[PDB]
Formats: sequence, C-alpha cells, structure tokens
Amino acid sequence: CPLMVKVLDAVRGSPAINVAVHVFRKAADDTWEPFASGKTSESGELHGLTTEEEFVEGIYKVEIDTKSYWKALGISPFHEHAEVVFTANDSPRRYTIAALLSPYSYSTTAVVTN
Amino acid sequence: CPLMVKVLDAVRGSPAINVAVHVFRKAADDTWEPFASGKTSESGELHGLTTEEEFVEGIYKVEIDTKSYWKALGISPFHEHAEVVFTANDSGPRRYTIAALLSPYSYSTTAVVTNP
Amino acid sequence: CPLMVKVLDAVRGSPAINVAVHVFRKAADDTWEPFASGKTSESGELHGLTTEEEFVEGIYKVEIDTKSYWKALGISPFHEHAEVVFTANDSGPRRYTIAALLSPYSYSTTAVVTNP
Amino acid sequence: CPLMVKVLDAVRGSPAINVAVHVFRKAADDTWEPFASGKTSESGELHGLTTEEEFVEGIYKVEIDTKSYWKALGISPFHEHAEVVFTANDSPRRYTIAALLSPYSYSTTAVVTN
Ligand SMILES: O=C(O)Cc1ccccc1Nc1c(Cl)cccc1Cl
Ligand SMILES: O=C(O)Cc1ccccc1Nc1c(Cl)cccc1Cl
Repeated sequence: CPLMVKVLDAVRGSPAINVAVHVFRKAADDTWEPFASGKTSESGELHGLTTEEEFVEGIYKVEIDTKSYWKALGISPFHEHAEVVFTANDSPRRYTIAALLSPYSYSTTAVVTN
Repeated sequence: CPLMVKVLDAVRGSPAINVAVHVFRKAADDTWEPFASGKTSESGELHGLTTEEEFVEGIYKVEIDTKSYWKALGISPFHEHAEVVFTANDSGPRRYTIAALLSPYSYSTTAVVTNP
Repeated sequence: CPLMVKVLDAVRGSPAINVAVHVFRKAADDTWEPFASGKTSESGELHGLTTEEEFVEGIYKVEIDTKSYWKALGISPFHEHAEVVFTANDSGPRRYTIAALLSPYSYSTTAVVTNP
Repeated sequence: CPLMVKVLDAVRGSPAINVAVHVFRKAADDTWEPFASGKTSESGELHGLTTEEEFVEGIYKVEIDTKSYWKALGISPFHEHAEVVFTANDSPRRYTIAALLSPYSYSTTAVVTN
C-alpha cells in the first residue's frame, strides 16, 4: 500500500468516519486527472487507493471532502475541502497523509517510511 | 482590509517572510480565475490583497507557496503549496484572516472570521 | 512587551476570549513559583504580563486554562490545560509570543521569538 | 492497552523514534506521581504503558521529552518538553495521545475509541 489517508476529528476526538477522499494526478497539460477515491473507514483510515505499479513519480492532490463531513454532524464549516498537494518521489515511500479536522481549521502531515 | 494572510515558521520560531500567495476565485464556468497575489512581509503578514467592493460572494482558493519558501532556504519540503478553499461573503461582507503554520512535512491552517 | 500570548478558537473561527493564563518560573529548589497571570482580551491576546527587568533567564511554564474556556461554553474538552514549558532569555533578552490554537480534543502551540 | 502514545516528526515527516515519555498521575495532595514511562519505538509508538486495572479515573500528565529528541538531531528546540494533561473518565476509552513535533511548535490530539 503506497498511499494511505488518515482523517481525525478534533472536536469529538475520534476517527473521522465516512469522509470522501479524492486523489488526482497532475497531467502534462497541468489539469487534475482523477486517480483514486474512497470513503474513510470506522478507523478513519483509507487504504488500497493505488498500487506500487501505478503510483509513479509525479504531483498528486489529495482532496478531503471536509465540508460534507461537518454538514452531516450539523456543524457549519469554513473550508470547501482540505487539499494536500505533493510530489511522489522514488528517491522513502509508504506515504501516510494524515489530517486533523476542526470546523475552521485543519492540519495535515506526511508520514513517509520504508 | 477584508482578506489577509499570516504565516509562521515552526522550525525557526519566526514569521515566514517572502512567502508568495496566489488567490483565485471560482468563475461561472467552474474554472479558477486569478483574483489577487502578494508576498508576506517581515512580520509574515500579507495585507491589501483586495478591496471590500471587489471581494464579492464566491468560492475562493488561497494558495500559499510553501515549497518555494522552504526551497529558498535549502530545505526539501513535502508539499507543493498549502491550499485554503472556502466560500466567502455568503451572508454579507466579512473580514477573513487566513493563518498558516509551516513545517517541512506538515502545515496547519485556520480562519479568523469577523463581522466588521 | 517581552512575553505575550495569543489564542484562537478552531471551532468558532474566532479569537479565544477570556482564556485564563497562569505563568510560572522554576525556582532554585526546582518548584514552580507563580510568575504572572492574566486573561485574553476580545482579540484573544494577553499583554502586560511582565516587564523586561522581571523577565530574567529561567525555565518558564505557560499554563493556558483551556478546560475552563470550553466549559464556560458548554463543551466538555479533553485537556485540563495547555502547558508550554521553555527556557527564556538564556542568550540575552528576547521577546516571546506564545500562540495557541484550540479544539475540544486538540491544540497546537507555537513560539515566535524575536531579538528586540 | 488503555493508553497509547504516538509521536511524529514534522521536519523529517517520520515517526519520532526513541523519545522518552513519562506519565504521571495526580495525587490527592496535588503532586505528580510517577505512573509509567518508556521510549517510542521505530514506529514512533509507545504501547503497554499501563493496564485497564491500574488506569483508574483521575488526572494524568503525559510528558514528552522533546528537547532531548531535537538535541540528538542537532537542532535547537524551543520547548523543555510537551505536556498533555487530561482526565481519564469511565463514561469511550482506549486513549491514543498523538503529538506532532517541530523545533518551535507542537500539536497534540486525543483519539478516544471503543
Ligand atoms: O496529522 C496532523 O497534522 C494532525 C495531528 C496533530 C497532532 C498530533 C497528531 C496528528 N496527526 C496524526 C495522528 Cl492524530 C495520528 C497518526 C498520525 C498523525 Cl500525522
Ligand atoms: O495558524 C494556524 O492555523 C496554526 C497555529 C498553531 C499554533 C499557534 C498559532 C497558530 N496560528 C496563529 C498565527 Cl499563524 C498567528 C497568530 C496567532 C495564531 Cl494562534
């Protein structure tokens, strides 16, 4: 599993469950190409987005549909989503994209390991 | 000032100086139209991006050029740039402060929204 | 102003107002001696805690009373209070801004350190 | 495992390895009593600090020795440590205390689950 997403709720102190995540790859013409997607599990985790064979070097965008998440909890959010844009690089790389969510704030970190 | 950006450096314990910022607005046709751009000052702040008249209701994207910043300092960062996307002024004019705290492999961003 | 505190609310997208702050200094005998205290204003800022003369070299603890804050608003938070412990002024006098961003189950804190 | 600590490095984008963690319980006389301790593993994780039988309701402090961590990497840190003070409460509770570290900044979150 080369690319994993982890999403947490800073208001309830829990995994953020059933959050839609869309991954895009940057094409040669600079448009964003749909690459992979899913919903976070009960652990707030999203696995099996892609394989090592497909996950070539390039610029990727991970879009976390945070607005819909806060809406379903009855809370008015600030952001449309959270966007994590980065270059995948063969020179470590099991990528964990973690995001902590608040109504008016989010943080994201990359955990890159062998 | 209706839209302002503040950036801090979590490695140096300092304002993030000379950080390029590009602001876009979602157009009728769903494309990101260039709206405003600037660079953070010595205080890590960016003011005078727009006016109260030009800053109408819409979906805005604030792109903080974090990679260029860390690179300009001999650090190879994870992110290309931090992207803050939000609907602004949908219940009348508000004033927005987009705050960001930067580490090479992490950032957090928060919004301060006040009613003038 | 050599020591200042700024607090934001990540739930409301606002300054955290009326947040109690207690500052302690490590004494010769290793105990935490009361140093200064105050409350954040409408801007979420706390100034005038100490002077440049009183703020000598030492290990300081800034206690931001986050539980009291969230409780005063009908939210049951995780943390009792955020604790920022640091050595100050060990290479001559500096000015410190302790910044904190609060969520019910999370906070981040950063330091802005400037040479006057 | 009622209490788990996870520590990450925001500069290198990795688990923070070999970080000393000390847990204290608040005594009736308001002093901090040594409760449990350890070093974070290669995954930046610390498990088996305590058991359900011992982890009774009360105020606990998790002290993360961040200064020593940054020193060993040759980096001058701001904080003496990171302190996470909280009440353990029987009314969820598998507690994960997560901390993300930078030289002049840290964030911490509680992930509390059933
Ligand atoms: O991911 C973030 O940036 C938010 C954050 C803040 C404080 C402590 C931990 C985390 N994230 C986090 C968590 Cl809560 C668990 C596993 C891995 C990570 Cl990166
Ligand atoms: O800016 C953010 O979103 C994160 C953050 C984390 C910890 C401490 C401060 C901040 N932000 C922040 C900033 Cl960038 C300026 C003034 C006051 C604050 Cl609280």
